[PDB]
Amino acid sequence: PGSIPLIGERFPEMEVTTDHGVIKLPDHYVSQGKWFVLFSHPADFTPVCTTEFVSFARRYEDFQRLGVDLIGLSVDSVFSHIKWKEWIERHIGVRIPFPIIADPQGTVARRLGLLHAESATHTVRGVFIVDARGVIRTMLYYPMELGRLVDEILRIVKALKLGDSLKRAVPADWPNNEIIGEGLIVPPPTTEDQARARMESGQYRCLDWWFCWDTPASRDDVEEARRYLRRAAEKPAKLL
Amino acid sequence: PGSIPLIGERFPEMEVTTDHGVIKLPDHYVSQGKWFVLFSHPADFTPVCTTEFVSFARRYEDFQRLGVDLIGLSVDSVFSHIKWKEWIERHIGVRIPFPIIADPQGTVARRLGLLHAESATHTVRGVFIVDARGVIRTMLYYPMELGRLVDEILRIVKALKLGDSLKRAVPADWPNNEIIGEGLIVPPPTTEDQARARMESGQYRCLDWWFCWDTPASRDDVEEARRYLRRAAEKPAKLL
Amino acid sequence: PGSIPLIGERFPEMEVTTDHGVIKLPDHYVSQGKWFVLFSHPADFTPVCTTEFVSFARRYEDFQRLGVDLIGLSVDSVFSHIKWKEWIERHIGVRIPFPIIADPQGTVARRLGLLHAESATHTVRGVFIVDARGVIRTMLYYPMELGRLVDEILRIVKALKLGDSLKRAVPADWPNNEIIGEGLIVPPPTTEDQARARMESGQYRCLDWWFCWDTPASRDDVEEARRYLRRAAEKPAKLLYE
Amino acid sequence: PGSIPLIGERFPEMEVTTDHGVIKLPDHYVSQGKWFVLFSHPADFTPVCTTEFVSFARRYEDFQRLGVDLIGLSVDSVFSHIKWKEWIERHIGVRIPFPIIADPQGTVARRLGLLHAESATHTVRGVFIVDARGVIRTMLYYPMELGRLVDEILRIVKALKLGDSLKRAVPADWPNNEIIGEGLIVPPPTTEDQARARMESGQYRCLDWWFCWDTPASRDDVEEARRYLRRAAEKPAKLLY
Amino acid sequence: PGSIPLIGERFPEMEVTTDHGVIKLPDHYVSQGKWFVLFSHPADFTPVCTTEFVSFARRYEDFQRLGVDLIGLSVDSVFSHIKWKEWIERHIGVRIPFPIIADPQGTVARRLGLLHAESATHTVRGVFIVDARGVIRTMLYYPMELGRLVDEILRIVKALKLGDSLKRAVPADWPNNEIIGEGLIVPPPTTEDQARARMESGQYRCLDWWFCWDTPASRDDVEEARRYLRRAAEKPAKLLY
Amino acid sequence: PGSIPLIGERFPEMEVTTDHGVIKLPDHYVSQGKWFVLFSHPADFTPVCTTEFVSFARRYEDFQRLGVDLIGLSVDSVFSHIKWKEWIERHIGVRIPFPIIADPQGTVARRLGLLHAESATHTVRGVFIVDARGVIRTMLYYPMELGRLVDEILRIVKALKLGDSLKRAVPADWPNNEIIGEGLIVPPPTTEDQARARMESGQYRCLDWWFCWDTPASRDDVEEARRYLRRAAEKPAKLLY
Amino acid sequence: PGSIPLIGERFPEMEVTTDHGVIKLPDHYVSQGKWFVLFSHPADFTPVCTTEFVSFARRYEDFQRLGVDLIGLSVDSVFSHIKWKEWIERHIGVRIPFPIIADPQGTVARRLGLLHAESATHTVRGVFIVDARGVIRTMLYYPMELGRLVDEILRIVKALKLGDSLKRAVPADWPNNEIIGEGLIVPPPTTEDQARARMESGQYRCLDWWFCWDTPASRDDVEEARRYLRRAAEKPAKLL
Amino acid sequence: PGSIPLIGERFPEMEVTTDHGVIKLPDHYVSQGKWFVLFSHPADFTPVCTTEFVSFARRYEDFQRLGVDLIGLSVDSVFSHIKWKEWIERHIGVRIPFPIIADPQGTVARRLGLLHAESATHTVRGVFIVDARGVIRTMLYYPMELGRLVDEILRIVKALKLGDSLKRAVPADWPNNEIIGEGLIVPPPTTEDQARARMESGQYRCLDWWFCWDTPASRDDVEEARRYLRRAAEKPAKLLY
Repeated sequence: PGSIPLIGERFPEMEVTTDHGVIKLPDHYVSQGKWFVLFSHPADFTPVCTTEFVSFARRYEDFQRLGVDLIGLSVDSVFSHIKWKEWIERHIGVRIPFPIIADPQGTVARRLGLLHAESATHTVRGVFIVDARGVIRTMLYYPMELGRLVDEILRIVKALKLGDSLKRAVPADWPNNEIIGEGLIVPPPTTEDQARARMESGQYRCLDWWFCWDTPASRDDVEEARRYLRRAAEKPAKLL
Repeated sequence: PGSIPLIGERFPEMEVTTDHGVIKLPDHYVSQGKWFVLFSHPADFTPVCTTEFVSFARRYEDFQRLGVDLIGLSVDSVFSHIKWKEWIERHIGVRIPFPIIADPQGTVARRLGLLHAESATHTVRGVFIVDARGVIRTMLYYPMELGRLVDEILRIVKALKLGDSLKRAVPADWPNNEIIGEGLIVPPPTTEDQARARMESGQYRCLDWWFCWDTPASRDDVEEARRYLRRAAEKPAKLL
Repeated sequence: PGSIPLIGERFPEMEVTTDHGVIKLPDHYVSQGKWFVLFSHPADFTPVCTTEFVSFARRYEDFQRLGVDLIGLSVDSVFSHIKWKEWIERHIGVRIPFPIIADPQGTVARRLGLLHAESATHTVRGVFIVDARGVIRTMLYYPMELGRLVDEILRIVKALKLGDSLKRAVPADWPNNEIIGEGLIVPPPTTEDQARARMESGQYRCLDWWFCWDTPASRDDVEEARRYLRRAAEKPAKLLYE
Repeated sequence: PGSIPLIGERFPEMEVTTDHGVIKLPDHYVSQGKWFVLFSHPADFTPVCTTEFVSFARRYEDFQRLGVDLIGLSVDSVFSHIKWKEWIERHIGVRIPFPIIADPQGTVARRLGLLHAESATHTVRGVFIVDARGVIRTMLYYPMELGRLVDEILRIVKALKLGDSLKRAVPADWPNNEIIGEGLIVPPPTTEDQARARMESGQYRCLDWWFCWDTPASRDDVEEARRYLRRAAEKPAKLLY
Repeated sequence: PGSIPLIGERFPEMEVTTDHGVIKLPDHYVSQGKWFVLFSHPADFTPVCTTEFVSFARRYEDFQRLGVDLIGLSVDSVFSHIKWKEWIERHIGVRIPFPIIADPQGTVARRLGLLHAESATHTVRGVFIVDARGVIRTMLYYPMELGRLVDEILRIVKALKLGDSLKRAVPADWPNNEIIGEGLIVPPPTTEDQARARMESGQYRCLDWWFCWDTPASRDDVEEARRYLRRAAEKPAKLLY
Repeated sequence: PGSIPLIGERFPEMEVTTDHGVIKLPDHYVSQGKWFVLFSHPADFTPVCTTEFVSFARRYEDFQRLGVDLIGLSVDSVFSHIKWKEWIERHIGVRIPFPIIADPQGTVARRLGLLHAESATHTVRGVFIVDARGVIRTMLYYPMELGRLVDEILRIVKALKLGDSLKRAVPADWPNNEIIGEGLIVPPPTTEDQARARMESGQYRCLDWWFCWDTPASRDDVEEARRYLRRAAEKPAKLLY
Repeated sequence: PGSIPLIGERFPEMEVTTDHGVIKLPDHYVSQGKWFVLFSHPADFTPVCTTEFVSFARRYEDFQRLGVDLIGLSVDSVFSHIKWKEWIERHIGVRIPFPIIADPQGTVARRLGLLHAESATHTVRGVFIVDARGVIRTMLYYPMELGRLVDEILRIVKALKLGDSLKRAVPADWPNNEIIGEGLIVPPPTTEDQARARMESGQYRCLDWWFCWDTPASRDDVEEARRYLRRAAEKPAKLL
Repeated sequence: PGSIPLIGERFPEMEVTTDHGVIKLPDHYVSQGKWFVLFSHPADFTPVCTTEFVSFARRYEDFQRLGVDLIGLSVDSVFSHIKWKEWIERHIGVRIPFPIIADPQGTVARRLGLLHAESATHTVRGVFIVDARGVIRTMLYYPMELGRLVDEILRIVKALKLGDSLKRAVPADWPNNEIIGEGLIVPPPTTEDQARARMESGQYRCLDWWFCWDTPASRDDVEEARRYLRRAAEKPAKLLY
């Protein structure tokens, strides 16, 4: 077992050294009103971590359009980072645009409880999705040998933002839920009176007083969430 | 901050009370040479949680074909679980086949660190993926208002099994990685001599001595992984 | 092996989430000049716990006649509480009018020492009777498999209120004590002088200087109390399953 | 606030001094297959406590019939206990048949957590109902100024022994529950499978898969419980004063 | 072993409940400029203890004469105390005029180190003689089976007040010492010069510079002292049985 | 607040140095089947303490007759002890026959809690009465300025031995108790049955079931005890000054 | 081993009971500008300690002339001290003029660490030479069975005072040192420059730059120191 | 303040590095049945410390005559020890024949509590006299600025070996004591009986039972001891400067 930050907490305040200079987290993104996805990797010059980085760079604009910034993390030095980044640019022809935290002593890794049992000395495959108030909203821990599905991270941020602004909860598999489709859920009543008030008016499709929904998302928001999924599902028609 | 089991650790030994009776974890599944996906949810009779159980139920066969069992967990009592399962069968027309742990006191949730700060009481949307050896291979922590993408849980298990059998690492977005498509990665040389022996021959497509791959996964394995994604991406044509 | 509030202590200050919203205890009732009876139960959708609720509900008027409120407590979520109350209303025809604290973790149960060894998980069947100044006057611990006698809880509050207002102690089985029937007890003298003085003036019936009584309770008080007992002893003439 | 034994736990092992002699609890009763009701009272030669002792004594045969022994507990000495009992016999004409633990130092009282905050010194007015295997099945804490209802204690032991031998749970206000009357409840299914297997049946009325009951108690047992309750409700036609 | 107040120390401040009411010690006696003798007893309705109370009661005037009050202590309640006193007054024909501390939980007993190992529960036979400034001047601990010699307690109080007023030390067995009889001792010199200056003139007889005495007590002090002893030595000419 | 050995406890094991040699306590006396009375003093060459030593010496025969040995204790050295004893023998004409413990650092005094607050240094005036099995039966703590009544110590030892052998409790002021005179008390009954069984027979007068006595002490024993008291009561006819 | 005051430290502040009355140390002596020699003894009425008291008594005038006071300490009471002094005066014909501290509990003894491992009871034969500013200058610990050489204590104090006033160190066996006789030593240079600046005369006979001395003591001081020694050496022509 | 070994305790066991090689204390001298005097000094190449070494060296035959070895101790290295020794042999004409402990880190110094508060660093002028059993018999702590009187150290060892063999105590200023001259004291009696048996007949001059003495030393013993003091008193007739 190990110590870790928790969903709902503010990302710990910390200064970090990155590819692009020293930054303070979560301050640096918060103050620009931006969310940030922080993903860690066990080491530079490793194949899975390279495919993940390429996948993220290709999804950079999509993240940016959602108000989201990307920042990576590795136990390696900034010098390795830049060399690794340089290799990716040269051999894959893609420039990684986001910064990468250099954590030579798991100081940061440890502070975030990213040092699991799958291997002493090489950071787990952690993902923190932090919002504009510096709050941890989701954490993903994939294994060292299994690459992330970056399109899901986008779906998550997309649905979360829609949730936050439309004051709704998001069904399983949104926007293709089997029961309500792209519908969004109204938060359940937490008092008898609220349950009665809801059960009667006809405010919105309900299966029961604790299960009501409507379709408030715009056709463009749904369509965007939907293309992420279509992209994850399509066979690539190119390669390298 | 809070204590969690770690990836690579053996799932904590414990006897739990479920919908189907007492079970010892992970023994019960390990003894059958079965992997199990344990997911938790804040509370019975809540809409998102309900959409997820229906999603899991619909994909039960897919898990069974991979030799994967499902087990839920919640802070509610077994009497609520059953009344809840009964309501779902009666109103949605689908019976939930797997058990649900009843953890009225947080004993199980505290033990697994599933009690975050998104809300005292009521568990986080945790997901542990455990292999037939009783080893935790992946942990996902979605937020209370965001339903999981169940098809990604299938991909994870599918690709992991493939990686274990074929002794390969899996690229991001597999099986539709932009760089190598459905190919699987050969674990990187960790010594100079191994690196030389590798950049040295007609073995396997390589971008560098640390980035080599082949396509050892069968057509059916790949297609299976690909239909989960197509499912996730397809707009439902019925709506229960 | 346990630890819990004590009689005479003030009910621990706390904010609880219920069926009806968040509530501060004991403030919510003290501020209204009301006593309250808090009772816990291991779980929603259980037989015995359902019969107790219906019983308390049938007796609701009797408690509010006494200026007493009712509040339940279970380890379940407010969502279960609500479906369970909906199931009772719908299949038994009685609406539970009082709030039920949802204690999903055991925070409230643990804080009240309501977590016994009859079962890890699930609160024991605890009952706390609390007066209008927020002081615990009586606590009852019935077992998981044995429903409570709601009429006795009414007799206790009624008798405690009488004892308080008339400054008297209440004999066993009142108002049908075998020695003094409905008589109420004068607090025993605590000094020799007081004892000498009490005897000396047939002011009121005495068996000895430490045992004196009179009958200051109104006929209404007395028989309202005998009525709770009458009701408990009566075989029902209807039966709701029916 | 304080530490106390809990329902479900075995009664603390201990040797106590009573006005009948030294007794080991819960052993002395366990070994006879007897349940025991231990009740504490703050002090000898006090009004309320005397009316309770007389009430228990008059009902002594009813407890004995159920195989339940009685044992009191007070902070006073055995000498006081004996003089007190002597007074009760002489002035009220009733002999207290059960022993009384003498606890000059709330050792026992503290051990049972019976030292509340209603008063430093002078034990709480607590009652523990322990079964024949030495397990605490019920605990009642009545205030110092309020005598207990001994017939409710009889009801508890009767219903509990019934629930035990018939493997049933007892409804509120049994045997006069408003919903199922003298009916006893079948313990709810704890697995999806038991719930489904639970259908109407003959004898086994059900309001739901978790609410099933039958009427297995003999007419004598129902009558016996019912009379404790009638007795508690009836005004005595003869006051011992 | 156990902790106890010490000779020379102020009697522990504390509020106690007695069968005459709540009292603060030693304040309640200090503020009256009265000495008090506090004696403890293991239990009410015990024989040795009853003979001591009567002996103390019969000698009450002698204590008043000295400006000394009496106060007993027992683990029992105020109710048992009053009943016990009633029994003594009714069966022995003597009323106990002084209060008795009721210490249901050895709260008081423990605070005074009165809980020895002669028996868990039931306080030891301790006696505290306390002067009008609240200072512990003497402590006595008799066994549970041995009645005190109340006349020696009177002798101690008398001699102590005498020693105090006259600035003198009291010889063994005073006022019947075999060396100097009713003589009272002059505190010995603590320095060489005081010792050299000390010479037996006029009123001082000296066996050495450290052993000097005179006879400053009044004949009334000496005879009252002697009377307590005569009384103790005299075989009663009646017997209250 | 200080730390004492308690009545009922075995006298602490310890090796001490006395002016007769090194001795182990209580072993030395217990091994001879003897009782001992250990009395402490604040210092050699002090008046009160000298009168006490002389009083004890004159009563040495009486202690021996009871199978009791004496042992004193002071904070001074063996050299002072011996010089002091020599001074007593030469100036008063009496040789002190019992040993005195030399406790130059208070080691023994602290071990026995004899270091009170009546003065740092210089031991209190304590007395321990220990029986032949090494158990402390009585403890007396007299002030620096008040000499003890040695005859009362003899009375306590006599009475206790009678009590032990005849299995009886001793009344206040025995053998001149005002209620039963030289009678010895039968230990009270501790159970109801035992109390009913009690009987006022011919050799067991009773005032109540808890208060019975008889007169099993031989005339000699009673006589021996009455003369300790008479001796304390009598004005010496020849003062040693 | 044991706690203990140390040379150079201030004599511990404390009030003591003596057979002349209560005294505060070192204050009582410091305030009169006097030095004091405090000697402890194991017991009153012991032969060796008595020969010592007589010895000190005879040399009382000598200590007075040096501005030094004497004070004894023993574990016994003031009453023993006085009987003991009375016995010496009467049997030996000499009155002990100084006070003796009465230490019934080893309060003082323990405080001065005078309770060695030769008799847990009864104080060691300790001597503290204290100067006028309350500072311990010497500590002698003789055995229980060996009487002290009181003239040596006179030498030490005489030497020490000379050394203080003339700012010099005292050679072994002064004033009869075999190398420099009555010469007193000039404090050694502690730096290279001081050592050079120090030469031949330029102020004082030298055997090396770290060993220089002169003869600054008057003939009376030297003769006084030497008479202490002759007295120590002569066989008494009387015997008391 | 600080911790030191104490008279009567065994000299701490320890291996030390010296001028002459590694040696274990006190075994190295004990195993030869030799006593040893260990003196420490703050620093090599210092004036006072040099006059002392020379003085010890000059008296070396006198120490050997008595079976006593010498060993020094300083904070400096063995290299400085030998260089210093070499300088003394070359400039003063005298070779130091005994070893010197080299204690570069106050290890030995701290172990012997020789690290006093006149100077952090640089050990005090301490002297330990140890008998052939490795027991500490005397400790002397002279100030940094004052050299020792080596002849007094010889007197101590002479007198101490004398006392030990003849079982006598040595009076002040022996062998020139003002009261008994060269007489040696008989250890005082520690019990009344030994004291009574002690008497001054023929040999035994006694001033009291606690002060007896004889003259058991040989004329040689007495005169050698007197010689040490005589040398200390004689103005040298040569001076090595």
